[PDB]
Amino acid sequence: DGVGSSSGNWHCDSQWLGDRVITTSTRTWALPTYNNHLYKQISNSTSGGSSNDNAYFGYSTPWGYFDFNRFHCHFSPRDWQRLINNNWGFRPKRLNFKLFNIQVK
Amino acid sequence: DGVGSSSGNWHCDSQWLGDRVITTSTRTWALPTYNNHLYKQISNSTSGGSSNDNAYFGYSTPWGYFDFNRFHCHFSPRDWQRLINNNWGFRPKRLNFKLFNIQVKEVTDNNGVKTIANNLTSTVQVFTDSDYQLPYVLGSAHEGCLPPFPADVFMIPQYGYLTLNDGSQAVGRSSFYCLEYFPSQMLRTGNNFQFSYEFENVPFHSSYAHSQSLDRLMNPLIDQYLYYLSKTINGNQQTLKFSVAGPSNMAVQGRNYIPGPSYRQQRVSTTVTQAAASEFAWPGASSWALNGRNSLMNPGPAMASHKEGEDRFFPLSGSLIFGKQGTGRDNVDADKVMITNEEEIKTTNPVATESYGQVATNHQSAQAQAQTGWVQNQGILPGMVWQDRDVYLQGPIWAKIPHTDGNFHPSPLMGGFGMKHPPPQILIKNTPVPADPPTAFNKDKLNSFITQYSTGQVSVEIEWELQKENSKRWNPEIQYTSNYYKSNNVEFAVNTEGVYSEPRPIGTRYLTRNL
Amino acid sequence: DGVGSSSGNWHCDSQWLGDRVITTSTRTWALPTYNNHLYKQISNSTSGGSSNDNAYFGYSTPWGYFDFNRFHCHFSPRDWQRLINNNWGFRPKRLNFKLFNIQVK
Amino acid sequence: DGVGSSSGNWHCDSQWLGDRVITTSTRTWALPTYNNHLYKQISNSTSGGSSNDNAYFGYSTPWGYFDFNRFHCHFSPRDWQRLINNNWGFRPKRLNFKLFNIQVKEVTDNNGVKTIANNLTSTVQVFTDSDYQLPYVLGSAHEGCLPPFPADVFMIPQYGYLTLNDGSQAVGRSSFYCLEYFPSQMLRTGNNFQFSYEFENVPFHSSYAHSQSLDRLMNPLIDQYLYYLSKTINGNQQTLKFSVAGPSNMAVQGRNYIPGPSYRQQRVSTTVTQAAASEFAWPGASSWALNGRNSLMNPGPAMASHKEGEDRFFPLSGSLIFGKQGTGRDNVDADKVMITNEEEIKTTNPVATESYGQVATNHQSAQAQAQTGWVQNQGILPGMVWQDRDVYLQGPIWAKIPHTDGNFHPSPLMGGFGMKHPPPQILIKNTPVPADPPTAFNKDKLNSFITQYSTGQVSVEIEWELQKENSKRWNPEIQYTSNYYKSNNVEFAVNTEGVYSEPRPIGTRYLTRNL
Repeated sequence: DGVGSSSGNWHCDSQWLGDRVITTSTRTWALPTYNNHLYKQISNSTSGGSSNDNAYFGYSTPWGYFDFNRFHCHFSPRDWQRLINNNWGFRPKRLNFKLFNIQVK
Repeated sequence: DGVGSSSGNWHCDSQWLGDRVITTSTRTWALPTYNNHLYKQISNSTSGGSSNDNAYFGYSTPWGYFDFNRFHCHFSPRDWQRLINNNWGFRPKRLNFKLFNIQVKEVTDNNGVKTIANNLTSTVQVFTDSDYQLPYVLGSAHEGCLPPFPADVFMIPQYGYLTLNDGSQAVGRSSFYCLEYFPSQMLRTGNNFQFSYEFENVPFHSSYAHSQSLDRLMNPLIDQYLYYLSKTINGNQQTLKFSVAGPSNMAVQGRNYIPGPSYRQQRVSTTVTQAAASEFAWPGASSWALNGRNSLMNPGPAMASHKEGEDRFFPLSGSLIFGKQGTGRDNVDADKVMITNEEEIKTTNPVATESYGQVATNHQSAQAQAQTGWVQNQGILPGMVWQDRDVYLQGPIWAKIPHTDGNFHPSPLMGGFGMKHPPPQILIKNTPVPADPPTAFNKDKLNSFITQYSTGQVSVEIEWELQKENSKRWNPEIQYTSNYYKSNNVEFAVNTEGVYSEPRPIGTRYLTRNL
Repeated sequence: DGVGSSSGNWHCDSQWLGDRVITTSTRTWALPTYNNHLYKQISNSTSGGSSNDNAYFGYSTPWGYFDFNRFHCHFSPRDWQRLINNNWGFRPKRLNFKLFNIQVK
Repeated sequence: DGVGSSSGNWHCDSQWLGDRVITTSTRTWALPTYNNHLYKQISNSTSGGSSNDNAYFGYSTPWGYFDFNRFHCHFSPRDWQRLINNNWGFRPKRLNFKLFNIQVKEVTDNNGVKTIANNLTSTVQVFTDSDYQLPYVLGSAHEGCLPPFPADVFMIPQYGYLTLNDGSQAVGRSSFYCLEYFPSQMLRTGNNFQFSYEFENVPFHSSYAHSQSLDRLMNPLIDQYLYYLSKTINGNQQTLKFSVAGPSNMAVQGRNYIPGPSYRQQRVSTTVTQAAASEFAWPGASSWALNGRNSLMNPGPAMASHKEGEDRFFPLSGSLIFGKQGTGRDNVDADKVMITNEEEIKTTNPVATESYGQVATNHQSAQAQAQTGWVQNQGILPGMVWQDRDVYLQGPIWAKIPHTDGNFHPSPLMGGFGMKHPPPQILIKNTPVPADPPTAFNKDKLNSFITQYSTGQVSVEIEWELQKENSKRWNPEIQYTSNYYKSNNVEFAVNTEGVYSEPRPIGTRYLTRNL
């Protein structure tokens, strides 16, 4: 939209329906410049590794990534307690993801 | 909207309709960063407290909150004078609240010099506790409300709350609340926030003083058809004598209703050149105990401050005490504070510094003389009538009724309107803006942030319902009025240094009506 | 109905809906003859009482009565645990009562 | 209905349609009072158990239950012979169950003599665990099923269950179930009970024996286009030689599929006049451990009982052992039991008393000779094929698949059809009838009851789907047949004392099909 208008609101809550629970979590993030905008070949030689079992070859990218693959990223301790004390099972169904209020310094 | 467009106008006025008055007030606020964006556990150990009665456990939040729970936040002195001189009662009806003209600033310090600049992309978060899921701190007479003078710029108070405590420690039942676990609107400089609230039905506040006393409701010209025991001994043979209760002996007449409850307070005199037996401020105070902790009975049940002609006396903790402009925080003299009094309710309520009455304590006989005992505290009895504590221009407006199984007459003891669902808490916080992070990933939470604060305007509009007076009284009533006599400054105005002051507390009970 | 036909079934279960829980309990009872079909005046004199504070006067009837004024008559321990761990409050709404399979010996 | 009207008829017949056979069986049952109407906590301490491996904790209920989880409860020997000689497979489809002609009796003892009379007003309670909320005990080969002979009257077994145990003690996770906490129908002498059940989709049972072996699926006339290492040394220089795998060397030919898993069992011989090193029944048995308790691997994975011509050998616990009619409970001779064998699956499954194979255990070199090790237990590998354990006329029909996150090929190891939702447990109990209570109220539960038992008829109808054989085999098949040679008694008939006996276990695998 514009410089002076927020592009999203803070949504962080849990909604408990009959057979469904909807968890929403919002966090503030910071993203630096990685590898000074470069791709770099990496290996156990570059990191000083010696053992065969820990040898590797790969690349480090200037990109970051968002990870929310831990349960506490979505469930508060009270919500987790409710889930574990009141249900025989659970599974994820669908996902909604948002990035907003971008600020570059 | 945009950076260069205002998101709201300055609305500050009072509109007087027939049975309604609408008050609108706008103020400029400043919001700093609290606790450096952190939640902190607090207790009497962290503050150095030692006494059991003052022990606590709680949390301090990085959020601020808006408070307008004082009458002078909405009524000018002239509007208050009109309300109290022309109405028998009033009550809030509905609320409109607005936040606009958000301005977020960044502060940079190089060496002993700070530079302030706009941060147009930063946001401020605001939400209302409409479901009352957070501890309610607006029910206490805390500072930080909107200033009575519209030109004053005020600082938003920091939000904190207390939970169950055992000394300086917590228990398993103690609750921790994260305010980021609530949906909140994020506002840049172009955005605004607003919501509407409807007050639940409350009784009209008694802005009148009774023109009759509870013990003088009879016809002063006609005898009763009831008899009272007038004599027991003939001059130790028992000779019962009965007489008609009439105008000559009003004290013994039968009555249908009795004065309200009491909880006696120690009597303190403001007269200079007086001696005291010892330090009795805490030792001589009336108090109630909860889970082994003693809390001062303050202000306690609504009782008459003093008997007729005894204005020099006030209950030790039974009256609201306001501080004059510029008064210090600790150990100020009596002339630096304003002691309110409730003498208007002496017609129905017992005197705070006197016993409720006398009750028989034995069975009289030829061998034992009749004995009576003083009633220092008297609970509710059928047939009791009483008046609640008066409200003041600088006093509180409402309070949240605690969510309990039972309560009786939940009018706030400090004065005002008790509501199960009062105006919701409005919480505001500056969104943290991290400084430059390291170029290598670190899993720890960021602790380096850009120094920021925010400012803007806040508007609150409240519609009040009025109860007009229909008195048939012939002689003129008592009215609140300014004194014409010359003075260096105008009351309820600014000084030569621009300091606004409220020289006296103003009640609401000047008009009269029958009992 | 008849001698050889049951007049009711054994219903004992708890049904948990969203905002409501329905408890059903069935018990087997035995009813003897009380006071040999007579009404009898009773008092602390008949029972040998002496203290003023415990003096009384009344009547004993040949009738029995059904009482289910205790929570465990309707809630199993597990149902009680669910109720107390998952709800801020509860109250009774309506009642259904049945007597059946009468057998006189 | 009424006292003098039957609530059902005797239905016992088998109907053979084209692809379906419907079996109906009716039996007369007797139900006593169990535990004197009480629930009782039971454990190895109450029964005097000492070993850790046999420790348990559970409850015994006053309820009985109906069990028809054996094939002879539905199939007569002639019907079983038809099924096994004319079909390549079968599976249950749907179920019909009926209880009728309820008769409740009261027993009174005066002095050494008991009198039995009808109690027309008493009730019997029946319900089905359709939601599978109770522990499932029908998945174990327990006694108490409907008798194979329709004329036999049987006693309803008492229902009991086990929960988590630590020695003879329970833990917090242990569960206690009250069967009166379930809705149940109450039946007088005029009432009847019935319900229908649909079997979930299950694979057809393999009622055939393979006419080919897994290692002999190639063309015996044509060479493969693949080579194998035929020689390593030239007569210690390494000289690799390769040869075509053909009919002359079938053992080294490449194959696409391999025999199924194995869990080796100790080999025991039934031949008389044999010596044993020591008592190896428990010490030499294969077993699996769970939470520190050792349980016998019985019958374990489906494996061939013995190699060709070695019928005298049987796995220590890898085969179902049935008892002959009149056989005792403890320490009976071999001639008093019937040892089943699974020789038909030797074409795809490994021998129970032999290693699965040999695997290399080192790297051969000029200094180290190639080494191999025996594989006593082999898990599932890709390309494996196997046959499940055969079912028998007197063997179990189905079992409940345990409610777990994962399972592999949940065919019951004792034979039959594995189902997540098997036929529900049918529980029955006599309603307690209190004796004369005291004329003065006593709050204790009544412990004096009229001695009662109940009897009636039970009918179960099961529809079975058939898989017909479409073989092109020219020579006649092997068929189950009775022996014409004269004998004192007819097999599968009654003796001179009216005792019905099953002289041998009957499998299902007589017809053949290619692999």
